[PDB]
Amino acid sequence: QTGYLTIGGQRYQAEINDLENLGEMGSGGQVWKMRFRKTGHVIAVKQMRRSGNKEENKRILMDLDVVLKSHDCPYIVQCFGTFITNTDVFIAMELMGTCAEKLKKRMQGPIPERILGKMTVAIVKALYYLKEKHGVIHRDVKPSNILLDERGQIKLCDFGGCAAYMAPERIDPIRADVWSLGISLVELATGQFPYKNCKTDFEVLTKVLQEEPPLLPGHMGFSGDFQSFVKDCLTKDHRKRPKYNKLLEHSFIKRYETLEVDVASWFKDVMAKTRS
Ligand SMILES: *CCC(=O)N1CCC[C@@H](n2nc(-c3cn(CC(F)(F)c4ccccc4)nn3)c3c(N)ncnc32)C1
Repeated sequence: QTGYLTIGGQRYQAEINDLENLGEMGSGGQVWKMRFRKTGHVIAVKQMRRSGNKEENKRILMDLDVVLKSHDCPYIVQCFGTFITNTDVFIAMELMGTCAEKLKKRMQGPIPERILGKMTVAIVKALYYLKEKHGVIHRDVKPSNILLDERGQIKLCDFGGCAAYMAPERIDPIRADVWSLGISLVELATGQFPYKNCKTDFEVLTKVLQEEPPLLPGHMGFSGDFQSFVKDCLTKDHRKRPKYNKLLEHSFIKRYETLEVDVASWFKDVMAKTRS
C-alpha cells in the first residue's frame, strides 16, 4: 500500500503535494528533507525518478523491500510511507540527525568509548536481525551508514562495496560485515582511518592482506572489553571470525546493553560545536 504516512502509529492520508521541500541533504542519490504540511513533522524523502538509471532504480527497490520488512527492528531507519506518481517514487523515512562520519569530522577527534558502546550494540543487533529474520547480508558497514539523532537513537541505513572496509575473504576468497564494523570502530575511536596514506583502493586491499589487523591503541584508556571486541572483529581468517551469536555474548556488548549512556546530550553537544 502507498499514499499514506504513518508517524507514531498515526496513519495520515497524503500525496506528494502535501510535502514541503526544505532542501537536499548532503551531496552525491538524492535525499530531501521535507515537511509534512498536515502535521508539521519533518521527514527524510528519497526520490527515485522513473527516467533514472535502471540499475540504481533496481537497487533502490530491493533496498526499499528490506526496509519495508524491517518495521520491527528498532536499530534500522524506519520507512514512514511511499508516494508513487507518474514520473517519480518518493520514499519517506524518519529524519535522523547525521551520520557517524560527520560526527567524527565535527568532533575533530576520537569519539568516547561510551558512545561507541551503544553504537556497537545497535549495529550488531541490526546486522543480526537482517541475517536471522531476513537472510540479508549488509556487505557495506561504514561510519556513513550509522545514523544518530537528537533523541539518542542509533540506527543503520543504506544497505544493498567500499574497498576501504572490505574483509580479507571478500578481497581474496557470512561474517564479512564483522570486519567492516571493527574498522569503523577503530576509525571512530582514534579519529584516524586505520589504513593511512593510501592513494588508491588497491593499496588499501594490499595493506588489509599483508599487514596485521589495526587494533585499538593501548595508551588511550580503552577498556579491555572494547579492545577485545575489536580484536575479535578484526580476525583476518574468516573461519575464526565469530558469528553474530558469539558477538552478542561478548562482555563489551553485555555491558552497554544495560549501561545508561546519555547519547542524546552528547549528540547535542557535538552538533552545537562549529566547523563553519
Ligand atoms: C553520512 C551521512 C550523509 O552524509 N548523508 C548524506 C545525505 C543523506 C543523509 N541521510 N540519509 C538518510 C537516510 C537514507 N535512507 C535510506 C534511503 F531512504 F535513502 C533508501 C530507502 C530505500 C531504498 C534505498 C534508499 N534512510 N535515511 C537520512 C536520514 N534518514 N536522516 C537524516 N539524514 C539522512 C546521509
